[PDB]
Amino acid sequence: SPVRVGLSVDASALGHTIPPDYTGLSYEQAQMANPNYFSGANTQLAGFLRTLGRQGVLRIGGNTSEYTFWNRHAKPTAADEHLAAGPDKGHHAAAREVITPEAVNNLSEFLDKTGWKLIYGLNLGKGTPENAADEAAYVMETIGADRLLAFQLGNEPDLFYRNGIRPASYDFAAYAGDWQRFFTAIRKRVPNAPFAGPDTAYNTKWLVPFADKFKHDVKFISSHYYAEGPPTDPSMTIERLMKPNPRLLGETAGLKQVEADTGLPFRLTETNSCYQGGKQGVSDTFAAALWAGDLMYQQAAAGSTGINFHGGGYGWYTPVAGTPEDGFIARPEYYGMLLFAQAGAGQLLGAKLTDNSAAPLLTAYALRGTDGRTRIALFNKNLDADVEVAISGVASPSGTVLRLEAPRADDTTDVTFGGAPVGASGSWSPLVQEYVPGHSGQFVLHMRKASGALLEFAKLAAALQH
Repeated sequence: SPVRVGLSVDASALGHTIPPDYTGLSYEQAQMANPNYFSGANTQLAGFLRTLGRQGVLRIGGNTSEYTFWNRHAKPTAADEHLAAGPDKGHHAAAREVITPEAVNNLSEFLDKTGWKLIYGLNLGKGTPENAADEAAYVMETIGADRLLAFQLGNEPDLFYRNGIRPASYDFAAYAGDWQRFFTAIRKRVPNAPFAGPDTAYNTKWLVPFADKFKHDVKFISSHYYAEGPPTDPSMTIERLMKPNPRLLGETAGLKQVEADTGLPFRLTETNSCYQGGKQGVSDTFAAALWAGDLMYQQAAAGSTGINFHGGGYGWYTPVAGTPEDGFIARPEYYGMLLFAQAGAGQLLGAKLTDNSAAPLLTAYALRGTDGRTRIALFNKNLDADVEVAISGVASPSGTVLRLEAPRADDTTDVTFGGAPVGASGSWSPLVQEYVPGHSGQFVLHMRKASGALLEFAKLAAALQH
């Protein structure tokens, strides 16, 4: 028998607005060594991004951003034509890579084909301020002010003290000194250069001090989140992934604090399920779709203005896997992002769950879409409990449900949304879409254990609309 829970939607309780560019992906800067990857000719990957959102943000950074060196005078053949750069595993220094001018030109084409904007890492870890200024100049010229959202000066500088990038004495004050030096050099050469930071791994104590010190220098504040790690740890499981943890609560409190105290927006610029490259049997499973879709909404409800899921290559947690030579595919996590994409932009509404102590990992989010239709995204992250959700406060003659499903929570394949897999180049259309009748604003939705659902409700009295 299902656990019977109540979901009370309150259209009068307006929450945060979900902007059109909320969604996003993050990749290693090392990928810029291969001009064929972010390229106008990479129609497959561009298609996968367009399906994730008409608007969205591509963030380039990560550990390899300290090991990539822009060279305006590179031979064009300094490029690695085959490289599909997977997430850096953070055990040792990454291989040094050159970024060539054509890689930046090709990145511009890719942004034009996808319609996405760019967050671009600069090498504060090991590069010179002069070269950062030159790199920034080329990127601004080539990408353009319209599509360049922000430069970030270093990746996860809160870990420099332990990963060899800086001495063990490095702290916020030292980083602030580094940041000012690079900022000044860049702005001299590029007076309209936009910035975000601190792009920290975890240390929320850096957020408000960064925002306070550099308030007039930045567009938004950024930090990272990984739910689990290290991947070799047997405590890091699918069941754990379905639950909140102190790191998440700290990041959530951190983003709320920086927004309240400074008025600057926050973006989660690098996130995924398990750090140091992800975990086989967790990150590459259907559970990751539930995790990712839920995280997108939870962060938005808290005030986050966007997200960037890290990935690349065939990494265990990558949303899209593949190469320009062999083709690209949607991994299970992609389907959670797809649910969000299909729901679309709009404004969150109050949605409170009750009678849910026996199904505590069920989450639900209500949205008034830009088109005026109510949507509800539900994630039944309870691995062992089916639920029956009594939904109130939605006035609509009827709703349709698209299901996010796999036959087992640990499946690495067999994932469908709306009864269909995603195909080549991000192709997707729903093939199974069940009708839910309502009365007096009330609906009853069953969900099997370890599943998700997107409900879309019809307008009132609109059967004859054009």
